[PDB]
Parts: sequence; structure tokens; C-alpha cells
Amino acid sequence: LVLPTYDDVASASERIKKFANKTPVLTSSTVNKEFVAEVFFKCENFQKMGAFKFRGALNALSQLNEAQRKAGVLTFSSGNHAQAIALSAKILGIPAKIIMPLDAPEAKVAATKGYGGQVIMYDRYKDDREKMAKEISEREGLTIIPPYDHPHVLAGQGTAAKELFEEVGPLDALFVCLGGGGLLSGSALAARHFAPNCEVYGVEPEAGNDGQQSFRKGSIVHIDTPKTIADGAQTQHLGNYTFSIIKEKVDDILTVSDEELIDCLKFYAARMKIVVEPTGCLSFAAARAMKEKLKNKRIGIIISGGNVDIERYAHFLSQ
Amino acid sequence: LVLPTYDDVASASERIKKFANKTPVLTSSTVNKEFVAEVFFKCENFQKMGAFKFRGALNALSQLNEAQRKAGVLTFSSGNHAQAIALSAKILGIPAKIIMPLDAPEAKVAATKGYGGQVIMYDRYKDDREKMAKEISEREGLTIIPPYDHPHVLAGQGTAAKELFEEVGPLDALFVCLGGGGLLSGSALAARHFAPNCEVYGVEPEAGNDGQQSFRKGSIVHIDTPKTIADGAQTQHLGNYTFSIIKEKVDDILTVSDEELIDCLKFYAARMKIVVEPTGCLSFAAARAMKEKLKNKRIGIIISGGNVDIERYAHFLSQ
Ligand SMILES: *C[C@@H](NCc1c(COP(=O)(O)O)cnc(C)c1O)C(=O)O
Ligand SMILES: *C[C@@H](NCc1c(COP(=O)(O)O)cnc(C)c1O)C(=O)O
Ligand SMILES: [Mg+2]
Ligand SMILES: [Mg+2]
Repeated sequence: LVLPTYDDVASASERIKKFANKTPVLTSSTVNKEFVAEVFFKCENFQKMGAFKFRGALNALSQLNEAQRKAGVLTFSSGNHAQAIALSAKILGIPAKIIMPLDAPEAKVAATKGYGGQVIMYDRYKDDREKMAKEISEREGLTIIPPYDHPHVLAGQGTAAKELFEEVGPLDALFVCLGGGGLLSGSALAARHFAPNCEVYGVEPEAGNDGQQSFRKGSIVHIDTPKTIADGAQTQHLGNYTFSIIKEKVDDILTVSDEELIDCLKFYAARMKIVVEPTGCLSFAAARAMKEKLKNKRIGIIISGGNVDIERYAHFLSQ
Repeated sequence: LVLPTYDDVASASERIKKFANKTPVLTSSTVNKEFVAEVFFKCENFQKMGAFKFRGALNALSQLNEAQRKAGVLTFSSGNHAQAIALSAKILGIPAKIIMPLDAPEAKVAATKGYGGQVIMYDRYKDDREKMAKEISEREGLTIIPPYDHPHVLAGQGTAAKELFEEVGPLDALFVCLGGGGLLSGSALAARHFAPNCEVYGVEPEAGNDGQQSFRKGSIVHIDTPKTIADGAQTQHLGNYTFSIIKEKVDDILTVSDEELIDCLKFYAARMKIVVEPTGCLSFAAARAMKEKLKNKRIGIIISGGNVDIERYAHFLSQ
């Protein structure tokens, strides 16, 4: 596999500049005092469509030629890449078919349809969504734009970390949410450019620690779909492109419980005044767990997204 | 009364630069499409202590001399000015006594105490908090720093609008939440400097439309404490300094129902991913109600604060 490099992240910044949001970086006095450090939060929950995914989607679709754009694209996603592709596709006038899990947050499915995406569903725990994707794409002549295991997609996700480092400088540690590895691999490429000798940490829900196992083992570990409220991290295994990069440019993979995610979600709401979906709480939850190692350092936290069903969010806040 | 001018808002920017947050401005594609306009949201819910109040508090306390700082300050507040004064006072080593309503959000009372403020309570609907303030201050030799009816306080609140105009330019209309009039009067001073011929609108909860009545009548109208979820706008009447300015530099005062505030709060959470307290939803709620007048214009919305009890917020999101 020909792996993308920081050069691809840099070019991605150019391709998305026209429509993507240069999301703000927030800080918290409470957090800094508790951690005895300087923590910076990159708010991708404020990105177009509510998650970092718009970056990878636009970067990928922008590189399709005229014929490919007219023919249409297909993708499979837990929900955010789905919305990202739908929005990017609308902007570029590209027809888009999207395969989503039946138990995906209603808000993510609704938004995808609202953007003009044609949605087909699958069972997250029993079906092989990639098998479905291949067949539908092969049968309808559609270009598949994977949710993470693709050079253009992962390179694009890396622009969030790129922007963070350009705004606050190199950081001793960067915490990143981990599902298939697109956000983490892209972030790692940017991290090694701006802070080659610092730390990059991926974080998965404990029930879905396939990435952590792969990292320790040296090969991709496959697990049954994990049951966790982190709906954007229920992947069965890491992508091939992403793992290739993660294995080389990531220092460690951590895990946190759903209980910890909920406490983090409440903290974000009560102390930082921002809405973050469970999956977007992985990074901060892990940072809190290892705060002792972060004393007197500068830390970067990626808030990956904020797309949740309000009713469910209200439920979490009530725990 | 010697009314403050934009010059005082400009100087206030200098006095708070050391500790205040230059809060971000957010935009929403959904909002722009619905309004057929460009709307800009000044996020004071991201200000130090979660509300715009830190601005006026720091501006006022920073202008107290050595003897006044050592002697201590006293204030009365629904909760946000309380926290703002407590925090500012801690920064400057000033002892602070704060009178708060017994039914104020627990989070606002807790934060005030956490900042070192000595809290005394009053009944929001039956007591005369200013009578209490005068006596305690006269008896203990404390300098009173009112929550809105003071030149330094209102001038400081105006720095939020100042920053908004400096970032996005003059705006056709600016919507501002209205309680005692500090935020509105300060905002109006900044507005008339950057956009002298544009529109400035104040917004009160319908049950507490004393400000609207005063604006129409030409004199201060007094009402019994209104029952509304907008806990930072339950004032019985406008301040004297604030009304003097509002009467001259504000175009109209609008009102919205609690039902409209709740719908706005849910919108902020679901579509913009931010936590906003009921009172901070007044401005946007009113803008939505008069969207027809906003077509093809540029609008400014002040998100005044985000301090709410999580349990209560979750309750609102569930409506
Ligand atoms: C791609 C997938 N979304 C994932 C997601 C992550 C994890 O990203 P990676 O899968 O490793 O690239 C972290 N936070 C959030 C909020 C989301 O959605 C999809 O939507 O298809
Ligand atoms: C001063 C008072 N807080 C009020 C408040 C307003 C209204 O401000 P004005 O009273 O007119 O200056 C709007 N939004 C929020 C969130 C708050 O708190 C206090 O806290 O004492
Ligand atoms: Mg996993
Ligand atoms: Mg009123």
C-alpha cells in the first residue's frame, strides 16, 4: 500500500478551504487547574455537519474527475461520514448512495437524507456492510469512498490536528478518538510534522479495543461488533492504510468505559458549554484518566463530533 | 446622570484584555438558509465563568483603588454577575460578599462560593435586594458593584458587541437579551459606533416586559417579579443609567414566550452543538420570530450565557 504523508494532509487543507470551518480552539480554567497543565480543545463538533468527517469527505470527492462525479458515489458509515459525504456530494453535484446501520442515531440518518443522500440500511452487528458496498457499487457502477480506510479520506481528517498545531504550536500529547483509524492516522501524520518527538494517543471504547489489541500484536485484530454508546467507534477492525500509519506514528492506544464517556459528556456540557456525542468524548476521558502523566505539559484534545439525538443526550445528562 | 459613552467601552476592552476570553463567533448554514441571511453568533457562553458578565465585573473592579480593594465589595445578582464578581475579586485579591436569590440555579450559587464569594440569600419575589445591599454595605463599609445599573459595569458588557463588530463588520440588526439593561445599553453604545444607522433590539421574556413598557412609555415601568425560566431576566425594572441609554440608542424591545425559549435552547443544542441557558436564548428566539424582516441582511446575535443546572437543562431538552 502506498501510504499518504503529511504532504497529503497539507494539500487537503487547500482542497477544503472553500467550504470547511476553521473550527475554534477552546480552553478551560477548570481543566488547566485540575491537570496542572495547558489543555487545548479542537472543536470539530463545530465543523460543517457537526463532525470532523466533512474534511475527509470533501478532500476525497474533490479529487474525483468529471465522469466519476456524474456516475455517483457510494459509502458505508455509522452516520457522520454519511452526512459528510451527503453534504460534500450536494456541493459538488454528485449523486450519493449511503449504507447506514439501522440503529444509527436518528439525527444522523435524518441529516443524511436531508442532504439528498439515498439511504439503505444494514444490521450493525450481523451484516457485512463492506460486502454490501462492493456488490451495490459493482452492480451500479458507483465509486466507493470508504469512511476511513482510504488515503484521501484519512489525509483530510488530519487537517483538524494541522489547524490545532498551527494555532497553539507543538503539543506534548494529542488525544484522538479511534474507530477505524482515519482520524487517528491523519492526526498522527500532522502530529509528526509539527511535534515529531511528542506523544500521540488513540482512544477506543473498552468493549471495542480491537485497535489497542492490533497495536500490541502488530497485526489487525478482528472483534464482533462491540456494544457501546460510542456509536462512531463500533468498528470490528482497523483499516489497512490506517493501521499501517498508526503502527508507526502512534505511541499508545487507551480505552475508557461508557460510564467515563457519560461523565465526560456531562463535563463538556456543564463546564465548557458544548454538546459532544459519546464517541467525541473518548479523547478527553482518556486524558483525565492519565492526568498524572500530563502535569506541567501542553495537551491537545480532539472533540470529534457532536451529533446525537437530543432525547438520548438529555438521557445521558440525567445520569 | 453622567452617561458612559463608547469611549468607556473602548477603555474597558483594555482593562479586561489580560483575563477575558475573546469568544468565538459561530455561524450556521441551517440558520442562514432559513433566514435567507448571514447570522453571526457571539458566544459569551464561552466567556470566563460562562456568561458575558465577567466583562463588566472585571472592568468595574479593576477601577477600584487600593483602599477600596482591601475594604471589599458587595453585590446582588441572579447568579451570573455573582460568579463574575467572585472570579474577578479572586483575581484581584478583593474580598467579596454576594446576595443571591434562593431559587437561583444551584450551579451559579455553587460556582460563586467556589470562587470565594460569601453568599447571602433573598426571596426573589418578595424581598427588596437593593435595600438589603445598601444596609449591609453601609454597615460593613463595602463598595457596591451593581449587576447592571453602573457606568463601569454596562460599559464592560459592551465589549462583547465591540468584538463582534470588529470581527464581522457592521450588522443590519443586533439582538440582545434584556434584564436590567446592562448588556443592552453597553451593546447599544458599541453598535452606534460601528453601525450608527442600523438596528439594535432588546428582548425580554413576555412575563417580564417591563423594559418594553418603559421603552414605549418614556419612563421606567415597575412590575412584580415575573415568573419565567429566563432566570437572568426576572428584573422588576430597568436601571437608571441603562434606560437613559436604551431610550436613545435602541430601536425596539421584543418579547418571546418560555415555550419559544425552550425551542431555541433545543435548536442551539441540536444544530449548533452549544449549551445556552434560557435567558441566553432570548435574542435568537426574537430573531426567529421576525425573520421576514431579516431577509438578505446581516444579523448579530448575542449568546449571553450558558450557566444552567444540568438536570434542568436535560429537562428542557426533553420537552
Ligand atoms: C468513520 C465513521 N466515524 C467515526 C467517528 C470517530 C472515529 O473515526 P475513525 O473511524 O477512526 O476514523 C470519532 N468521533 C466521531 C464523532 C465519529 O463519527 C463514520 O461516521 O462512518
Ligand atoms: C445582571 C444579571 N444577569 C443578567 C443576564 C442577562 C441580562 O442582562 P442585563 O440584566 O440586562 O444586563 C442576559 N443573559 C444572561 C445569561 C444573564 O445572566 C445578574 O447575573 O446579576
Ligand atoms: Mg475499536
Ligand atoms: Mg424585564
